[PDB]
Amino acid sequence: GGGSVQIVYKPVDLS
Amino acid sequence: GGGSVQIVYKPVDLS
Amino acid sequence: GGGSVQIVYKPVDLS
Amino acid sequence: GGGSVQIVYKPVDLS
Amino acid sequence: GGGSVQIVYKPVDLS
Amino acid sequence: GGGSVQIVYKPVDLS
Amino acid sequence: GGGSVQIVYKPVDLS
Amino acid sequence: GGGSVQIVYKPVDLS
Amino acid sequence: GGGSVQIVYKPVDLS
Amino acid sequence: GGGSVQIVYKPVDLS
Amino acid sequence: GGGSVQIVYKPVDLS
Amino acid sequence: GGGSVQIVYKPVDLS
Amino acid sequence: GGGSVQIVYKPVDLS
Amino acid sequence: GGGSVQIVYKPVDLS
Amino acid sequence: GGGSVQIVYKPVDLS
Amino acid sequence: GGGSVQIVYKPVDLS
Repeated sequence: GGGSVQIVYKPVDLS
Repeated sequence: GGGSVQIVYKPVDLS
Repeated sequence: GGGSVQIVYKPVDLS
Repeated sequence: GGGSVQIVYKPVDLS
Repeated sequence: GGGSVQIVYKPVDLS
Repeated sequence: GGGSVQIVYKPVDLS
Repeated sequence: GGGSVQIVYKPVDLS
Repeated sequence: GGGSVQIVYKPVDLS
Repeated sequence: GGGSVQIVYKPVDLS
Repeated sequence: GGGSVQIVYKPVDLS
Repeated sequence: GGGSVQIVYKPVDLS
Repeated sequence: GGGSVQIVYKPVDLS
Repeated sequence: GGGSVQIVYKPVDLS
Repeated sequence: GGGSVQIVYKPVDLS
Repeated sequence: GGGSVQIVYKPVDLS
Repeated sequence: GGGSVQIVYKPVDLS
């Protein structure tokens, strides 16, 4: 098994 | 198995 | 097997 | 097992 | 603008 | 604008 | 098990 | 601009 | 178990 | 501008 | 068990 | 500009 | 400029 | 236990 | 410029 | 200039 990449991406735009 | 990429992408737009 | 890409994409638009 | 990369990315834009 | 995800995925099988 | 996902996917099979 | 990299990344832009 | 994720993913399977 | 790298990265931009 | 994440991921599987 | 590296990185830009 | 994260990830599996 | 994080991650699994 | 490294890094840039 | 973090992480697993 | 942090991390697991 060649490993793992996990990404949680949650940009928030205000005003 | 050549590895793995997982992405959770949840942009939120407010006002 | 050449690995894997998994994406969950859930944009939310508010007000 | 080829290790693991985990990223939480939450940019915030204000005013 | 809720950001961007860009992915280049080029699996190679040899021999 | 709910962001953007862009993927370039080019698997190669040799020999 | 080849270890682990964990990143929490939260840039803040104000005014 | 809500930031950016860029990924280059090039798994190689040999012999 | 090949150890562990943990990073908290929170850059802040003012004025 | 909410920063940037760049990843180069190149697992190699041998014998 | 190969230990641990923990980093808290919080650069501040003013004026 | 909210900084930058760069990762080079190259797991190797042998025998 | 909000600084920089650079990581080179190369786990090696043998025998 | 292979020990521990902990780093708190907070550069502040003024004028 | 808010400084810099550079990490070279190379865990090795034997026998 | 906000300085620099450089880390070389090479844990070795045997028997």
